[PDB]
Amino acid sequence: DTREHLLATGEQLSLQRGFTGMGLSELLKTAEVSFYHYFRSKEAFGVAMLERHYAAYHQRLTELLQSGEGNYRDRILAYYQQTLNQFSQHGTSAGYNSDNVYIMADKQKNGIKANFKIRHNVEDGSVQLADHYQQNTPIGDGPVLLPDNHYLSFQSVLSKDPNEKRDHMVLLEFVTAAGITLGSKGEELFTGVVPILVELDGDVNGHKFSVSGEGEGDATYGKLTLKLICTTGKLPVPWPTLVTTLLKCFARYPDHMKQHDFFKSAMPEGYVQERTIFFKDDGNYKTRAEVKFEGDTLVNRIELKGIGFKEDGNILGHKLEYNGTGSLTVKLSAEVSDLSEDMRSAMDKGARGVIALLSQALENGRENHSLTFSGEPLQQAQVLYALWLGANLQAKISRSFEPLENALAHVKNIIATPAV
Repeated sequence: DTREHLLATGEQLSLQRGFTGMGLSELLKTAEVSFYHYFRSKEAFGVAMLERHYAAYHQRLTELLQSGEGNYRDRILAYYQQTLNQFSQHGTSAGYNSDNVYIMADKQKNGIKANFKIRHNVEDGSVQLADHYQQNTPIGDGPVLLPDNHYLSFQSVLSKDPNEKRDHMVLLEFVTAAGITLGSKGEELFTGVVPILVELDGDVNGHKFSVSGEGEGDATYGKLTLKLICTTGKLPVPWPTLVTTLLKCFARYPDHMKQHDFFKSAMPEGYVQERTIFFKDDGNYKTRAEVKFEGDTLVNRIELKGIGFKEDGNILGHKLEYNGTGSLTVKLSAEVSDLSEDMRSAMDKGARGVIALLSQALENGRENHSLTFSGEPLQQAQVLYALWLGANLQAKISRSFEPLENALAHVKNIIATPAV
């Protein structure tokens, strides 16, 4: 559909450029399409793009708050929870959901396999797809837990050390297993905070490079903190393309799922993690990593080979955004100022449809004893919206999980489970 394609394109463009900065020629270029054929003006296009965006988000909020997992309180917490991820985002869902990687047993190999799509943002507004095909196999001979089908929820943010001169990446991940409704000796090595060492030897199209990182992971909270330095000069590829290559052992497996943690069970001997990553319309990475304990440190030692890249493509030409975009509602909330009145009204109605959804959830949860809170639904809905808006925004400025963690902790406190 031509009209949908333009609106979809213009949303991504605004997600990155903003609306007032999105030019019409740049929109038809990236969309490969004219224009007044389908829209009266850029202003009318913007109203339509806004109404389309909020219609999809109201529907996403509706099925979460009225039909999601758990009770009304759990759904309200998830309304915050699904916004922590700032990596691999696109389209109507960008800034609204974590990235779920489906884990599956590979009994033939006594390990696990996965396949998933990573989406990088090209600075021109198009999206670089990266198809991951992954196999993991124990290094040791000891028995390993072979899991039933589940997934790992990945939430990541990339930042920079302001004192670091070298080409480098700061990477923070929150990773949680889920998908099963109702351990091992290796599990015991992860009860506390564990030093990490990462080493990558890379060769992409003949450009060699070495990446060396150090950090710590906290599996009880599914937390991973790394700072990775390119030790041979400029990284000849965009840092976002190495994120998945540069520790699923640090995932938080909830109590009822401990029998399905293959990654901790293979420890301390460890496991081999192999991938092919197919970059659409470009080349591919093949990676081989040993993840294992060396003394008290968890080591991820990696070799990487890339063949078939375009020297002027998105990867070798460094055309990839380093940061996530976040959501459009926050990106454009930021933009009211120069907007037309018809589009000022469009955000107003979009933000109010969200608040109304939060209010119904608070009211319904009261009535069915999912939750108690001091205040009334509509006013409390507005406080929750504002907190959600400020926290996401401040999570983007600081490139950190802290604001949403603190905000979510606040929400658990004020939207309480009723006394027994």
